[PDB]
Amino acid sequence: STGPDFIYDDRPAAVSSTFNPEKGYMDFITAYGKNINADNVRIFFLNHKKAKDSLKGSPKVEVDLQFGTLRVKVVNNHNPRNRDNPVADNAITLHRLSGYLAKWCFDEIDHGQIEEAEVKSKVVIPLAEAKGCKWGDGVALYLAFAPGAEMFLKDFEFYPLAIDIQRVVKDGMDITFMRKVLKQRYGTKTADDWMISEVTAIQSAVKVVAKLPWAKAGFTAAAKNFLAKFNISV
Amino acid sequence: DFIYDDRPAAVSSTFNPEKGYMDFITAYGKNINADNVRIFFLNHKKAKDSLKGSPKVEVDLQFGTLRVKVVNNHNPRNRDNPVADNAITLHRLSGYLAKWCFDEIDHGQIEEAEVKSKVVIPLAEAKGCKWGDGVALYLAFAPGAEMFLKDFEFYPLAIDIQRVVKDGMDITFMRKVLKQRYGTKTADDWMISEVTAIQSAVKVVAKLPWAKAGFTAAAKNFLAKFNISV
Amino acid sequence: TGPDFIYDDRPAAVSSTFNPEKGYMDFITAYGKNINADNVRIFFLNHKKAKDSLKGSPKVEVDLQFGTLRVKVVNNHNPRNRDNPVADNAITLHRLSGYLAKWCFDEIDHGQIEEAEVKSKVVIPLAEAKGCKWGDGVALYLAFAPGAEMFLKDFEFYPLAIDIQRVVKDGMDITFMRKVLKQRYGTKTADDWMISEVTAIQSAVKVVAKLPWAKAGFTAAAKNFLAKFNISV
Amino acid sequence: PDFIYDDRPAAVSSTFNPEKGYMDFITAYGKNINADNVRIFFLNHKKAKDSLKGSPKVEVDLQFGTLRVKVVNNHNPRNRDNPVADNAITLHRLSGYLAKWCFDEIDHGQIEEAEVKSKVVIPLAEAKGCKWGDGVALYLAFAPGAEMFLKDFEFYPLAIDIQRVVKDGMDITFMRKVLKQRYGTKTADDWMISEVTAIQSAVKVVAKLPWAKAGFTAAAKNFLAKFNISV
DNA sequence: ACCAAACAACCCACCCA
DNA sequence: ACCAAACAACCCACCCA
Repeated sequence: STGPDFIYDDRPAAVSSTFNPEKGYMDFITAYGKNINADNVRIFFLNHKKAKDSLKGSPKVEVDLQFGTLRVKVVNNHNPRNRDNPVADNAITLHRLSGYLAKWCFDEIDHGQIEEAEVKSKVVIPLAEAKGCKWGDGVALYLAFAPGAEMFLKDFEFYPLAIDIQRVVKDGMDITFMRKVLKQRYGTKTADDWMISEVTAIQSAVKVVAKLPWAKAGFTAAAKNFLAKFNISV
Repeated sequence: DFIYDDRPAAVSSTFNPEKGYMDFITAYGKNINADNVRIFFLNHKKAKDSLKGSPKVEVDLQFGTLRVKVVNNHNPRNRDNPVADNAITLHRLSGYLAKWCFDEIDHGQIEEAEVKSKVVIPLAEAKGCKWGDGVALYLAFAPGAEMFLKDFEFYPLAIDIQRVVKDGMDITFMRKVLKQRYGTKTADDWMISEVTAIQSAVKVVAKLPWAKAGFTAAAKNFLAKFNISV
Repeated sequence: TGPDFIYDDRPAAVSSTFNPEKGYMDFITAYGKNINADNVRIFFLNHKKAKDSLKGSPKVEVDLQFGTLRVKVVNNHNPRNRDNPVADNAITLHRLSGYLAKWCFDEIDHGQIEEAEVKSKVVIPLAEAKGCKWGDGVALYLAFAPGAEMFLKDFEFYPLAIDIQRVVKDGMDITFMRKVLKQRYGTKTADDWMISEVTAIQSAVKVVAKLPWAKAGFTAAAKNFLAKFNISV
Repeated sequence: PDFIYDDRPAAVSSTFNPEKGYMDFITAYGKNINADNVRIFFLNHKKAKDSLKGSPKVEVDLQFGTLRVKVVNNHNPRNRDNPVADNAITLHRLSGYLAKWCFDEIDHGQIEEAEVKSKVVIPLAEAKGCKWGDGVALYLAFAPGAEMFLKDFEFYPLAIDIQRVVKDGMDITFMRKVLKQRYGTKTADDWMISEVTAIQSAVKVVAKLPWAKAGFTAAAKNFLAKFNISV
């Protein structure tokens, strides 16, 4: 009795956003590196969306998820109530984990020929394949399609940014989705630095991404000529 | 503990719509009639939404007196399930029933009359197609009809093309029909060898009212008289 | 066994041959004792609300009350249940609205006092939203009522001209005109009056065109001020 | 009868005075108004609104932070027309009153201004890239209900509406409410004639805003411009 | 083939912030 | 900060008067 019909609470986040992707990655590797392998990573990239919806459904504050043998304690920010709690710089989210695992594939491939073969034969990024990108297209480019990859703009050669740009231009993506990539750093350069100083490299990347099949994959060449014969720009 | 996530795999498709149809007819044909089929086509979207709503993997649906167990691949929880070649989806059930109407009409005069008088396909009438326009063309509007490009004379293909040209449908939706076979010919074959028939289909579909549907020529002339196209 | 979902629509085997004049006569005969300017006012003020409420109901036939007017209405508003066969003797919200528009139309003709009563109590929001008032005329003002298209002749082609004006000016979708383009005009069919009655129709269109429309709800001063900032009301 | 409907009398033009309503509101709830509760309110306006369109109750008790306020619900299509007394509070009025509260609190001094500016966020303002540094009257003008205080907010709510019609093609009818509001003691027919200059000043001010869905930095818009992207 | 638009009163959506 | 987008395989929209 004497009880409010509705009741409301604050969402103070975030004060400073002092989050550093390189640090987050290094810490993450120190904490989970023993159980990270190509199998577990393949599983993650294949089950990201599902894990995401599972999180939007769940009420817990910290959820312990398992991919293969990879067990990770991750902060839930998908349902409205939980995310009201702001997310610390040492906390791991699905987005951050996706980025970290993308970078993991990137370094592991550099470890050598056998690791390269394993990662390339097992790791699949659906968002990359949907535009007809393969590993053969290049490591940085293929890995840039992974969510969170924008956290490592330099390693991926501006590719996440170029991809976002192309999704806006071609696929009519909402501009808001680019905001994440637009405060990110490029090596030591700040956004205000590389937005002015690196436009050339970014445009090169854009050209590279433009060479991709994109919407035109997968339609066989025969399919594309056929569609052309009926006045359809594929 | 506490949530688990795993590898699927990567397999190739052996599914044959003719075999699937023959099997389906063997399993459920006794309760397939024009009445139940009418009910199906008028309640497809509804059944679809309920499937998107349901958590179940295999659902028992009843249209009229026709009871069919159908695999649900409309729910995101359930969109990761594999579909056996003997499995029935809403899309497959729709295709099978379209072909069923096609053969039933061929059985004789009374069957033809019953099918044409009872079965209505909303996607066709929304574009002003009627049975009189043709059996193959009218049935081509049914979802799943692309599984039988030959019986329907490439009409489903032409219809998708026209949805692109006129209604600006995104080209991605055309992938299914562009991988379909024509009898036994693969797409890479009939894309070259059957261009004439395809063009015929396209012209026929082009003759449809389309966006002009629901208005007579008299109505359109009248509206034109008041600066309204169409 | 049992089935999770179960279906039989089944809607129309074949066509509807509904006659608005007979429907009107039957409706007036059945409910006329409680039809007055007050209840009609209440109806026209609660039409949209009644509709959403209908979208909320599971019942096939819903009993609505406007003031003292108690009416059984076929619910055809749920995406579930939109079977629907609407009997020709059945009353829907749209038909009820048309019937009450015509009722006002005849009641006003009953005499000076009745005219004063109707004009003093009944308000149609769709008409006032385009700045139409009773002074603009009984047929025109009443034509804005939904269902008024059922009585094209009494309302002098106004519902038609209004629909046309909604398409041209306010970009209403042309499909909403399908209904008005099938109605009769007295004994004339649509195919007849589309050719034979263009004079009356054009007159109606001109009349409707003279209305304020989107400029309604703003004072002249407001319109001046707004004009000063490159915004044409 | 399943549903039943009633007369909806006519009903007479507003005698509502926001200065008076505000004074009543501060007298009744002012002990429980602080920057925290106001922040929470502005962050939960839309949600409280939705909850209200969902609730059937006539009088709803809402709680934002420690601020518990009894609010008239005029949000359900069934009751959107229930009586609203001039001393009654709706969500819109509450938002306006709290914007005004922020304005006066900021005027109290250096520290209060810092507290308010550090805690209070108006989402509609940030959606057009306005920050507190842009100006107090301007930033607060984005608050719903701010049109109730045109003088305090320097015709900023009006200019914002104008910029929304001109740039974002807002429907012009939504401007009818602000066009009845007063300016100090001036009536609309008066200030629409006597105050057009200040209004243009305000309009130019609002026009200089990024308005990009931002925050995107001028450098950001320049960068994106190089890649054929408008805002 | 029955539903978008909605008097007077102020209200009805934009809302990552 | 996030609700959009997701290999291979398969239905994801449009929807009678």
